Amino acid sequence: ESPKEVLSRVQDAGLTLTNPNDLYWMVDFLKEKYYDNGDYYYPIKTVCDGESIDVKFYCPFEPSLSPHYLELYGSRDERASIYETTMKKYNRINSEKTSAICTPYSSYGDTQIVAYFYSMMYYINDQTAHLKLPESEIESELIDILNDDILIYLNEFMSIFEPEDAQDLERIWDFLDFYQPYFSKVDGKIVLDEKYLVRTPSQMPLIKTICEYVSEQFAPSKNITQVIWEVVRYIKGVKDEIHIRGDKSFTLSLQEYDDFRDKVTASPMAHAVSDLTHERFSYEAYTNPAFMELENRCSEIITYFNDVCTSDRERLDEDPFNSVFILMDLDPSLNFAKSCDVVVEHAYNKMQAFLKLKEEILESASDEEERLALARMIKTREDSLIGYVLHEVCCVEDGYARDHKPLMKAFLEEEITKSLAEKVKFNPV
Ligand SMILES: CC(C)=CCC/C(C)=C/CSP(=O)(O)OP(=O)(O)O
Ligand SMILES: [Mg+2]
Ligand SMILES: [Mg+2]
Repeated sequence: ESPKEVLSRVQDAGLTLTNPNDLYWMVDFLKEKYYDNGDYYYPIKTVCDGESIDVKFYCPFEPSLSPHYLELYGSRDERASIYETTMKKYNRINSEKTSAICTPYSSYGDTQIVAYFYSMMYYINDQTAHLKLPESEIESELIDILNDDILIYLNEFMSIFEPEDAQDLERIWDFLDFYQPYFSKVDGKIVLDEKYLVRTPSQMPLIKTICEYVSEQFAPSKNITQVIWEVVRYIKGVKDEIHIRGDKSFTLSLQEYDDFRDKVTASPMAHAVSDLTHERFSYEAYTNPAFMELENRCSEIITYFNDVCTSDRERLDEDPFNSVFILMDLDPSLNFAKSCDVVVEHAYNKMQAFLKLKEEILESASDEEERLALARMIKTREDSLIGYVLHEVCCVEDGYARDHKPLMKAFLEEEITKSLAEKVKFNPV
């Protein structure tokens, strides 16, 4: 479309998330107004407990949106038929938007697989959220189902895993930890004792779709061990969350919250698959302690940004898993607005720590092939970081985000109207 057409639409109808074209113009506006002017502080305008939350997320990476977003959005009803879900829930998760904006330069199928991984986290997360309820309302049978489901999901990933190197089989086996007694090494594979295949989990079609894609696209030619490793890390992290939420006593320090979020943020699973889509790839990076720390900084930054944006909804849930609330519980002088400011500052320091690790990792590369592989893998994580910021910035239509931001709808409609008008005015120059 031409700037004049979209300007006419925006003046009449405003911005939406149901017309997928609008998101291309929103992302283009954000790059021209912020990144292109050397301003890497993106605005977040929301509320928490009636307090105005007006902050900026620092992220110095180039904004972009996948060219496949149009087709992904156009096929969302068929995608959603895979899931056990209402459309209301599917629309708020909006994995078409998440993947298109965090994975902007991949093929259609390599973008969709990231959508699937993020949706898996969201659906498992909302099943775990039953434990947020007061103890009076918790149903032990739903918790039994949840615990059984994640073991069966875990085995489905185990079932596509047949590493070429025996040390890689041992890497995963030793990493199973408290799940290890349920499995055995057969065939050169890890297999769940069939005694425990006692149900079909509600999202088994999703998990089978993921496993089939990784099996058919990457397992023939690539070492997929890190994908398996990150899924094991995630599933164990969910079990850790079940334990903490089931205990109804939340005593995590901020450092322990960080260590926990390192496991459950799910972006490391998306990165592991995206790493496999590039010829520049170093499997040895995943056991480099500095690279492992870089991945942890990335998960924590996304966590802290998410903590600010979801604070009001989680406050009403009485959910303690939020750095904003951890800081308030430690420091009685903080209200929600002041706590959000401290979290944003922590996210800035983590971003600087991420950039310091990046320079160290690239300097340590042994040869050109390894340097180019590491630079590509770090770029993939940077894509996720700016993508997540713009994801939260662009929550402009109620029902199509986890946390709708009516002040951002108003702010972006006002600012993009002026930017499009300036485009039309100077046309064709
Ligand atoms: C969508 C992407 C790319 C990453 C964000 C992942 C993330 C931080 C999710 C929050 S998990 P949690 O805080 O337990 O969930 P809610 O209470 O916010 O529903
Ligand atoms: Mg949250
Ligand atoms: Mg949380």
